[PDB]
Amino acid sequence: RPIIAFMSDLGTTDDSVAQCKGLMYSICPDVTVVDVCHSMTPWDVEEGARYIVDLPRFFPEGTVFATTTYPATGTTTRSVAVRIKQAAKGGARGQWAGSGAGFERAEGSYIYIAPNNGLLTTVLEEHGYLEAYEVTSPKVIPEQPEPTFYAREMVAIPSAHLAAGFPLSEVGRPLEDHEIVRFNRPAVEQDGEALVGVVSAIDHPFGNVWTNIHRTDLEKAGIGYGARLRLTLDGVLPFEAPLTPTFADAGEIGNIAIYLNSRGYLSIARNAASLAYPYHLKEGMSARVEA
Amino acid sequence: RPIIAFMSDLGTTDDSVAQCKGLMYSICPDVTVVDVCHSMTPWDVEEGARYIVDLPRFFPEGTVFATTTYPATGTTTRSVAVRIKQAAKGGARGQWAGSGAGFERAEGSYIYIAPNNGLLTTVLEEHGYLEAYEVTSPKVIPEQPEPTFYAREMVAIPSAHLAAGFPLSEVGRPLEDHEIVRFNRPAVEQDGEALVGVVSAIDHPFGNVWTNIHRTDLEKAGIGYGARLRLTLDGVLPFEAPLTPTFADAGEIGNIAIYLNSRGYLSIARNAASLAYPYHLKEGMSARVEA
Amino acid sequence: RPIIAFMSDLGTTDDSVAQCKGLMYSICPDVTVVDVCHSMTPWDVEEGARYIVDLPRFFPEGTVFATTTYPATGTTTRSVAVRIKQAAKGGARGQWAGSGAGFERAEGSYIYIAPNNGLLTTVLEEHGYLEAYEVTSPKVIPEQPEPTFYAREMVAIPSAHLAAGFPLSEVGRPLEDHEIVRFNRPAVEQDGEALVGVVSAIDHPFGNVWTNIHRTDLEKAGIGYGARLRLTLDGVLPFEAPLTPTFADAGEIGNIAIYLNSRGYLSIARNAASLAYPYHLKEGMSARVEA
Amino acid sequence: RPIIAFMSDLGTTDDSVAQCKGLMYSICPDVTVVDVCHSMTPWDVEEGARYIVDLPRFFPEGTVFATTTYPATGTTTRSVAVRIKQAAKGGARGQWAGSGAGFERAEGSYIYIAPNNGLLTTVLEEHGYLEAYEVTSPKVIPEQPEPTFYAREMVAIPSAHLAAGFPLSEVGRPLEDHEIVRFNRPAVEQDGEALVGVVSAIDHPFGNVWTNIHRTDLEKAGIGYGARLRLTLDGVLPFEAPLTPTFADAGEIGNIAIYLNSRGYLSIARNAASLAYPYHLKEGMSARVEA
Amino acid sequence: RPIIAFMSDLGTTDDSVAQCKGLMYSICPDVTVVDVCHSMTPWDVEEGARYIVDLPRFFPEGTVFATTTYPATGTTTRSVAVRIKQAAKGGARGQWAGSGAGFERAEGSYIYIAPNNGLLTTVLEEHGYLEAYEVTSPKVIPEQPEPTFYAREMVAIPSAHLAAGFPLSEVGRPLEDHEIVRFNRPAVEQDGEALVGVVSAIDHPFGNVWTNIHRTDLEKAGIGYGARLRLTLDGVLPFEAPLTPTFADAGEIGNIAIYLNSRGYLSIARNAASLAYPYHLKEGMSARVEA
Amino acid sequence: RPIIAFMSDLGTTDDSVAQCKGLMYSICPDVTVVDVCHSMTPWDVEEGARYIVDLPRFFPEGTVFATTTYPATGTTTRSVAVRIKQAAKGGARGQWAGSGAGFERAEGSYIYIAPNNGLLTTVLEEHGYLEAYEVTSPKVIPEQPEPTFYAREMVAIPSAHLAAGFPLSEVGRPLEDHEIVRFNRPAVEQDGEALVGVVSAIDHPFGNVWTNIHRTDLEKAGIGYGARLRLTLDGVLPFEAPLTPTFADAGEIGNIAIYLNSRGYLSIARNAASLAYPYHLKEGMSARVEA
Ligand SMILES: Nc1ncnc2c1ncn2[C@@H]1O[C@H](CF)[C@@H](O)[C@H]1O
Ligand SMILES: Nc1ncnc2c1ncn2[C@@H]1O[C@H](CF)[C@@H](O)[C@H]1O
Ligand SMILES: Nc1ncnc2c1ncn2[C@@H]1O[C@H](CF)[C@@H](O)[C@H]1O
Ligand SMILES: Nc1ncnc2c1ncn2[C@@H]1O[C@H](CF)[C@@H](O)[C@H]1O
Ligand SMILES: Nc1ncnc2c1ncn2[C@@H]1O[C@H](CF)[C@@H](O)[C@H]1O
Ligand SMILES: Nc1ncnc2c1ncn2[C@@H]1O[C@H](CF)[C@@H](O)[C@H]1O
Ligand code: MET
Ligand code: MET
Ligand code: MET
Ligand code: MET
Ligand code: MET
Ligand code: MET
Repeated sequence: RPIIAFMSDLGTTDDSVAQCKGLMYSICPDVTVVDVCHSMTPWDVEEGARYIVDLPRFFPEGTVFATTTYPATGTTTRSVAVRIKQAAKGGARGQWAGSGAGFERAEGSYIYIAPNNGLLTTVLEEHGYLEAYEVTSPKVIPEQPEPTFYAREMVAIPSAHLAAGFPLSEVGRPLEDHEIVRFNRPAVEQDGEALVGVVSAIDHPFGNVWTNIHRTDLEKAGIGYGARLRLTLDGVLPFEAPLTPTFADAGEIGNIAIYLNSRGYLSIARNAASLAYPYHLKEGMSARVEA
Repeated sequence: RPIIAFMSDLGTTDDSVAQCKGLMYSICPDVTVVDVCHSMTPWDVEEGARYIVDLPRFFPEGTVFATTTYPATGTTTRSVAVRIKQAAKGGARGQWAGSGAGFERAEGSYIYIAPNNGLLTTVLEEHGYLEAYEVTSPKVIPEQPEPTFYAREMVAIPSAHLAAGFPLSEVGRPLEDHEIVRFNRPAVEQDGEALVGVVSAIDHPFGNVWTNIHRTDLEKAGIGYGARLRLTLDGVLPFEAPLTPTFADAGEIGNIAIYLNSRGYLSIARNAASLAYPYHLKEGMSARVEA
Repeated sequence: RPIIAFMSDLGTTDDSVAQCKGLMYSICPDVTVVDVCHSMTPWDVEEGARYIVDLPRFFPEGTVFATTTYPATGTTTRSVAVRIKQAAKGGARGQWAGSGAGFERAEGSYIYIAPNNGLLTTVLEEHGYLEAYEVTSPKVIPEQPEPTFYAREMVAIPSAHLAAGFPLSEVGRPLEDHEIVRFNRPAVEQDGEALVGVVSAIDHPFGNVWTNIHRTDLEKAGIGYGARLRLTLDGVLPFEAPLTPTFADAGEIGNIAIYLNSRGYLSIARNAASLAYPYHLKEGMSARVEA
Repeated sequence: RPIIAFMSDLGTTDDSVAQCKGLMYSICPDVTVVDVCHSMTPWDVEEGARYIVDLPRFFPEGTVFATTTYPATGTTTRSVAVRIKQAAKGGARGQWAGSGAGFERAEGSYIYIAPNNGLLTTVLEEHGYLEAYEVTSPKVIPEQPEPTFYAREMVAIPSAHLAAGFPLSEVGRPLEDHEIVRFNRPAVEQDGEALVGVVSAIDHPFGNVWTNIHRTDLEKAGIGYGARLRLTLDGVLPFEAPLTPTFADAGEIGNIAIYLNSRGYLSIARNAASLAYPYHLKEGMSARVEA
Repeated sequence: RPIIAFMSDLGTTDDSVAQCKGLMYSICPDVTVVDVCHSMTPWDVEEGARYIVDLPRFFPEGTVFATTTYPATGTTTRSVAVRIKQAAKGGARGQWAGSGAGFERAEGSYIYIAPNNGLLTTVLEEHGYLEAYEVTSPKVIPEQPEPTFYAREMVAIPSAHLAAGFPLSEVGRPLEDHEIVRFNRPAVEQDGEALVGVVSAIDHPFGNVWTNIHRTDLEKAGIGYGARLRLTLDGVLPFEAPLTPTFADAGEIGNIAIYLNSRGYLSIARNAASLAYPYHLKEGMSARVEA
Repeated sequence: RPIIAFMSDLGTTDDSVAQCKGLMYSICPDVTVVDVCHSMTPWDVEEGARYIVDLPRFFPEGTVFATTTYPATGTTTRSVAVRIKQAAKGGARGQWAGSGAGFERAEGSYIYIAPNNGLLTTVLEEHGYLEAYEVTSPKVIPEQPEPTFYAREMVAIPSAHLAAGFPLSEVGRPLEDHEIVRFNRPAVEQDGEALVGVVSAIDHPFGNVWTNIHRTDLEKAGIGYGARLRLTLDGVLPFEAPLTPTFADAGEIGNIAIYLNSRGYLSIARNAASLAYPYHLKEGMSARVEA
């Protein structure tokens, strides 16, 4: 029962994703295409990375992640197809996903195929990989790929072959690690006792604010649940609350919750109210937290 | 061929829905996950209710409706899983859905799993239920649920177990009726001969205006198709049109149509033009109807 | 493994599409419903046409395209169901879609079912058709169709019967060609040496500008890749670039690329930057091009 | 104590009006410059006309109205300077302005100087004129006028000479009536008993809606204060109220007032609430009124 | 050399203010009309109050303040004309305005004429009054006032008579104190050691945030310059800065300054950046201060 | 008859300017205060400079320009008061302003008083100065100036003393040239034959685009009226038109006019249509021009 989980910047306002899906069903008749999302900021490889990094543990083993923003479409660039190593635990706590104790996933159980443009940076960081290949075989990509639609040609199409059981090592030549493009992930710096990062994302549609300050950055600073925090956003907007597991811990609706999100990072929200929207808080604003 | 029809407030801009779906396929490999919608106003249980109440008759019997906005995520709250009684006719007329005379649906043929937060108020109102259980079993929910992600932990996960044939009564303790949280559904009042309600929704993306004045409410006044109505929105807009079956009955494009929507409610629109958008009409504005 | 590819104006903000899908799975238990998109401008038949015309070559043979904007919902109008002739090559170059040399699609391999309101004009233009029928049989549509929901009653539902193998010729009487409503496709005019058309679409979410000036119109002017072009939008913006295969050919990020999009049309973008959005360029603006 | 009352489209965001004023004080040291307004929609001669037509009765005799939108600036066009005849009563009732019984103004007591572009159409209609001259004398305009600033050169400057006592007949040659450009003022038509006009203006900053239906159009239709009116706006938005002298007559705050504005025209408003803004009502929308 | 300082809600987008001014010059030929502002929120008497309360010390003795938002226009209501008592010091410090030690203003040296709608509440509070009269005499108001234009009829006109030396006591009957309408000025409450008020205004066009926590309120807590304050806006923004005299005291551009504004009120801003606009801070949001 | 022409960033939404005016009339009873404008972008000294540099030739000799954006308000900074040298011709052509051959202005005839923050940079550049003084004397500024209102304390107030005939040299110590803060005026660069500058301003309310490319820069390139120009905005919009004196020279309404504005600068507009607004063109965008 092959799955392709499909994350793109293609949007859902035209038939672009459907073209890809048509081809996925063409190539892998029995496939299930799962949309991850298609609304990532176009060409923002770091943002795209966020939508795909945590996926493996939730998916059945053998799932192929077709993940693409492809601003280098139509160039001599070729996608990378990698088998990841650890499906990797996640969340505020770091666990296997699912009922009971969760579902453990065997190593080497997921393939990502993406533009070799750094999209997979954090996937590779968090999961490691067992093998990586340049996607060049005309068995898995068009001989004449549409210049402006490498998302389809060099990701959707070959992901469907991979889902169909096309041997990964046959999509093209092995890539050495240095040949896998990566983006530099900005460090959470320590400025005194304070951890200084950025708003990594606004958690739509809630307006929760996610920072790139991980629980590990917090552990590394001696802050666990219950710790009274000052979280300053945008070097202007100050917030103060204990670190709590969840939103309702803030008490009243609208109260500030500082918490660890489901991806494991320091975040801030109002309890059942949007924090980000009324204040127009945005991804990329500084996030400083201090006890 | 089990189906989970999934309605959440999770949006489609990140991988949150995909995480739930990954887990649904993990748990119930042969499941078809049908998106209901994921764009509901977060935490607005009355709005969420509107997207799920009409669903059963459309779906094959045995469908599980995983329906969730979960502001109380991470609290001691637990979801409720209910087997509804009547699949219930619907529409302007009140009929089975489908070709011919429609597909009659057996009773007790659908399960809803939702936060016990009132989301299912109108589902229970319109369909009744045969049994309801608190969702507590570690067989169907994580032993260590992600605090901020009960949509996944307490709805998506257990829904897939239910879709996989996990016995409903084994999800947890039977809930007594009074233990099923309900929201108060504001009544359509009679102010003289006029029926007084609200705009229940703007019917996106058309900008049609839906009221909570149901066909049955109109029948209480003997208002049927052909009746020349004054529909006053926001207190000051005495729209006038006969009640007609459809938009084109208004005649010229842009003409006011007063009609019964597909959910059976008194609605107002322009014929092949947006009524609500140009004039910024909104849910919650008063609506009054009379002949 | 039947597929219904479903393109509507229903949006994805409520359960409307899900109701259609529920019925599609009810009627055709084995079906895979692939969303094309549901965000088309309501009632804009010409725009809806763009999202469906290029679909066939992407999909497995036997796919049914349920394509609908239905402003005449509730009227005596009835859908048209057509078996197209040529799946037809497409793209900047004009080729079969897929890996290798692409997937050749047999003739007569796809059915569209749509309102008979011109939605299928370009489908018919580009693919031809072998047979067209009015969709009237209560075997494939409701006896009492919901007045305001013909998208479901007269498209979704019968599309699922067609997917389920209901004989096309049994949906109703054959339509003669003149009975299939067409919209007039505005011609690309020659104004001297310049080809004059319109911005056909803003390519969301990138803000690329698509014109209705086809590759064929360009190679009729001796315009091929490498030609230095002046492309004037909205009658005042005389962008200049060579015609290149792709965005990155513009060089620096933000530079103007004039290219043939994946649908084969003269288009203009910035390289990995939005062209349309900063300047609020829009569909329907004039588009002039000269070598 | 000479007054120039100055109405332009120059805005108040830069020093444009100040340049004009500087010159007015240069030429007429003892002048008082009164700003009428400078925010009229640029080049909208009909809208500009509204801001100047009612002015004379409020001003001391001898006031010069410098009134300008000048889209033909820098052309061979020359301003017209006219001495009006009747200062003319105004208002909902038609009276002299001021305390007691008002201040009667002698005939021939005001000069307008404006581009000869129709700006003065309604001034001439409502007031008549005694003499009109083309403004060409280098005694009153620059020998080398700034091409893009005829508002200054051909209106502000010569208005200051006129205020200073420069003989009007000496600014240039007499204009025959046909040489005074006029705009066609759209008629309030009778469609049955209903009077059909347009929203002439949104009365900022209140959001009151003014129509071009005059009390005389209403008198001519048998509607005076107390008459129950239906006023339909934009051929969509319907309103109903008696014709009342004022806003507070509507009763509750927010209630619909249909009234005659201070310029004498049928208008509609909410009582101490904005009508136009929440509904995005605009100038140019149809205004149909019926009893 | 009489001055009328004119504050209305009339806006500057049409000729309404000019009509009033024309009449002011008609009645008092030698008057200087000073615009205070005309952009106040219509009908918001508390906001209007803020624009007029601080005016007297700035103006030459004998200045008439014509101050008006007149929602009760056209009713039996009549304006009030008051001679204030103390011109009153002001500012962060509480001082006479002007160079050197400032211009001391005699008592009883200013008249306000306003609707008797509470607009003068804070004027009377902060300045006291010596006499107050209802404005009823046809010597100073129209015998037939334009119903919808009492700003002109009952304020502008009589103000000019007052400016011309019309005896104040002759405008009409003396009003007893209780006959002068007042609005309730919400108190700055003490919630522990914190002072709890509201954002009284956004200081346009800078986006500074003004509170109704006056210097005198801070003095009640012994809060002076240098005190490290927590200023919480909207309930969740614990701004922290010392109370400083000015913006630049915050140091770097964009740093938070907590200060006493020129009206003497606790305020918060960024240094040479907008505080309110980026975060959409608004009048009426809660404000709390403590050391 | 002294004049103070007052340009500030104070806006016109509150009584701030009126307070300044009150004091100006207090200090200089005979003065006429002419508003230049009060809407300049706060703290933008370069933009403020544009509104004041061209003023002198328009005003009667002896005019005082009180020009202020004062982000250093409340600091030890003190205003500069300068007597300029040349009133200087201006416009597209470079001429005295006024009727006939214009009004020649004697040298040393105008005083500017401003924060010493570079606001006067272009004033000094274009007019030169004869004398400059630091404004420190308590005869012309408050002994205890309001910390946050130096616009009033250090500009308005002393400007009125200067208007009143207070000797300029007595306001404080002479400033040496190096003590008068200047901003760096970005140069118009030559990039080949093309002149490269910036959009200096959007000319509101018309949406004309002004560049910092001066007539002098054009006639140094042999560019005069009639020259066919390519003017590229924002690095992507290569508008083409001949250089013409005025907007109407573009022909049809909406056509592109490239012209020299009234300040003498290369500008681009549409003929009686907004260029800047539809395309959201902005100050600071690159502006390139070539013959
Ligand atoms: N203007 C664009 N520049 C660079 N890449 C673009 C642009 N528009 C779309 N794309 C990319 O094309 C990929 C299809 F293969 C899409 O997913 C975009 O990332
Ligand atoms: N800020 C929030 N406050 C309360 N609940 C929230 C917030 N943000 C998201 N949620 C809920 O978390 C659920 C996942 F379990 C989402 O569906 C939200 O309803
Ligand atoms: N206001 C409307 N006028 C005409 N058609 C409409 C309107 N709103 C929705 N529709 C059509 O109803 C169809 C379902 F049958 C939707 O797909 C809309 O096209
Ligand atoms: N783009 C423009 N086209 C035509 N007229 C314009 C344009 N911009 C400004 N103006 C007119 O110039 C007059 C100055 F004399 C202004 O008052 C505008 O009406
Ligand atoms: N819609 C309105 N309701 C009540 N008062 C209003 C309305 N529009 C304007 N006004 C008042 O009329 C006054 C002139 F006398 C204006 O200053 C408004 O306050
Ligand atoms: N937030 C502010 N930072 C620095 N200066 C400011 C701020 N708000 C207002 N100002 C200046 O105060 C001056 C009056 F003296 C105003 O003109 C602003 O320039
Ligand atoms: C915190 S609510 C759960 C969904 C959310 N978008 C997340 O990924 O964590
Ligand atoms: C308005 S046509 C059908 C779709 C609509 N949202 C409905 O539920 O009735
Ligand atoms: C612009 S890159 C590919 C997606 C685009 N919407 C297309 O149809 O070609
Ligand atoms: C109706 S309130 C008075 C001012 C308004 N703008 C008018 O001209 O009538
Ligand atoms: C903010 S600087 C001075 C102007 C301000 N609006 C005030 O009244 O204090
Ligand atoms: C654009 S026409 C005249 C007004 C313009 N703001 C200028 O300074 O030239």
